[PDB]
Amino acid sequence: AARSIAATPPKLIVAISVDQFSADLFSEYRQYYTGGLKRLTSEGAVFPRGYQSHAATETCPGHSTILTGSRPSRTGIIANNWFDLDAKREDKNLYCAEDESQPGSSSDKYEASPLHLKVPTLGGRMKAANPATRVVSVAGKDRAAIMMGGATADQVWWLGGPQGYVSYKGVAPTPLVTQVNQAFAQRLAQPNPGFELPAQCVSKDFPVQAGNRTVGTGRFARDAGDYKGFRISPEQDAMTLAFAAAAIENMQLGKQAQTDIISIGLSATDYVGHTFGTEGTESCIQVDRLDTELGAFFDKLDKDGIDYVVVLTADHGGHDLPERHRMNAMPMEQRVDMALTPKALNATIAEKAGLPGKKVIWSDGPSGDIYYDKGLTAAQRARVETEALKYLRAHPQVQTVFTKAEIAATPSPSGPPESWSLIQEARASFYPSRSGDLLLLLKPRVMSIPEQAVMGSVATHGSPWDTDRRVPILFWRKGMQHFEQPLGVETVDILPSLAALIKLPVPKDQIDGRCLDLVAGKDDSCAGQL
Ligand SMILES: [Ca+2]
Ligand SMILES: [Zn+2]
Ligand SMILES: [Zn+2]
Repeated sequence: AARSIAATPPKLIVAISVDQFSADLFSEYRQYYTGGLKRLTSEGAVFPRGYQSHAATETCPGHSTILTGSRPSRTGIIANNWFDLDAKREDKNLYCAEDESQPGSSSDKYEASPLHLKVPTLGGRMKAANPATRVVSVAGKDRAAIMMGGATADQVWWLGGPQGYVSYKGVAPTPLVTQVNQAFAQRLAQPNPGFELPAQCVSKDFPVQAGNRTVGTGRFARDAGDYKGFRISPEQDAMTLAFAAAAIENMQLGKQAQTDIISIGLSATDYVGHTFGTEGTESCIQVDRLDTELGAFFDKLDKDGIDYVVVLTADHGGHDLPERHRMNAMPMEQRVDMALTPKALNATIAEKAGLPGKKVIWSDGPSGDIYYDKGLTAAQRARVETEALKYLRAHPQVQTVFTKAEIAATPSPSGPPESWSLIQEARASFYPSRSGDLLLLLKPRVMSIPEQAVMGSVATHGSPWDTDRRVPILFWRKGMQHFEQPLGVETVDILPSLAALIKLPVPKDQIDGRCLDLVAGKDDSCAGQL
């Protein structure tokens, strides 16, 4: 039966982040969905040009926007890792989702924590308005689960390894979690024969060499006990969705008086895209499995009779590896110069600044935030800035370099995210106590993974360009009226759009997003405070 998505408050909010599910990838395969993604695109409110609008198009900044209504400039989550050169501990690199105050910690051996997140999540705001609210977050990555759930979440679980799903220190598995992990262990202990190709994947079945690796033809065959293989496959998304459905039923989410919320971070698409690039059989199979498993998941919830509303989006977009782009009509695609990577860049800048052999800058990839060493004198700091700017601006693969002061002086951006300037994008993931002294941006179609004889990941996101910012945002509730809205919107718009449905006020001055009307035609779901 036809029924407005705003007719009454939904009893359950289901928020799904598909890691690296770019609008490019989503759109390419849109015509082949038959399951859960067909349900959302054919019946839902469809924003195919959503934006993780900031420059720092990584997993942690992206997840911090989805259920906070807040850009990274406000969440404080400006990268997966940032330096705190004043940190007490020896490792000045901080992980986005750790508590570095813990003794004996490092960015390699950390204690998971939402402490770095400066704002509440939607579940936190629902819980402040009504303590009976349950707030649940499950993902294949701790940072996804943590940043979507927020500090007051009831249950936060993520895939921790071959042991299965785990939570914060001190949190023992419930009977449900042990059952889930027993099921997980049994699946892992069985070989997976892999997947024959869906029709749409047959055309993608050709090998591409990158350094010592060959990609393009994988079908997720894997040995028993091969956890790496399990992690980089549709298998972990199936597990995470099963875990979510069981949690929903076991906790009776959506079946009480108040509205509950569960966030789900489906990580496989990202591992797959990193390891193989995005246009081969591996991503193609993964996206088709995603559609199927989402369909099974929505069918279970429907069978349970739950009145739920869904939002599905991504934490960032993605970009294919250069070697395949060059085969497919993009011959200018290329990998970043090894000279721009951290060790080589620091050695170059230190030398030009008259300080050869010294540590003068800190960085953790060939783009993004660069920090001056705190042990520089003011004069030395000034030479280092001058030489860094001079050298990077003259490099043929560099688009531009912003100083901290230039970004700071930029007003928080407004207006259509699809036509922002680069510095507006930078401003949207600028947070003074955590951001670098310089922000390095590479030219379009330069992949920030240099060519090497021995390589790992062949492709990544993290650039300020459209492939990496643009993501779908899909909303759905049984019986609603579908519409398509192709103009740009931001993932920070998601929180106020859901809050309106449950009549939760959200002070406009505490968030960056705006309410999106999810009611096609005359009536307006946002009518009210938002
Ligand atoms: Ca309307
Ligand atoms: Zn991600
Ligand atoms: Zn990634």
